[PDB]
Amino acid sequence: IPVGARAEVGTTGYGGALLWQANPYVGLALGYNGGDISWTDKYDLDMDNNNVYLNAEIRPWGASTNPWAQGLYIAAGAAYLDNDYDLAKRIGNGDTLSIDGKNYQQAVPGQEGGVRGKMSYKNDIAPYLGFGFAPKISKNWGVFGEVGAYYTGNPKVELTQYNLAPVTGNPTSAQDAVDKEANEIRNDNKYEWMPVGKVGVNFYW
Repeated sequence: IPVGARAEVGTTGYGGALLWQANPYVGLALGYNGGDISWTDKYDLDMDNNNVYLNAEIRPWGASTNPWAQGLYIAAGAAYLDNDYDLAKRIGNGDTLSIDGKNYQQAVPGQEGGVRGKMSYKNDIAPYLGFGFAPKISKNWGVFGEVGAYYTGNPKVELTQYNLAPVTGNPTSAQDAVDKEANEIRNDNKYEWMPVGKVGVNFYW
């Protein structure tokens, strides 16, 4: 029987979790994170998230009566993961945009130009490692922040561009810039981990 529950928002979506406490040092969080968010600004940013996680939570000082200490935890578990991240930059007449640190402008002044990229993480099980801070404000309420990563392997990447030419003094074409940036994300092994952050509120019945 669970000891409470939390609401949370972050980079893998929003939702919440049920929470058990076997003892002051060891607890469990079974949660759902989802959503389909868009921020349209020039820039369009999308997230489609649908995931379920189960983590053990180790509070090394879980019995402390100093809340800063008892607040601290390590999180280890696994999750079913499905997350898409989209970014689209579009430029109109006279505008500029950048790829992989380099700048581009319209290739022909008629039509808009742009870049559209997608990254997808789909894993039936991906192990998780995280570090959180979750101090109790009282018995009933707390707030928390958590940071960590899933071991997913490199994600799928689409990276395309429309109607783009380098600005003068940039030797690299739009195509090479997107090919290089995509490949880094597919092959480079720092990208075998999906980093994550979230924050939220804990309630304890």
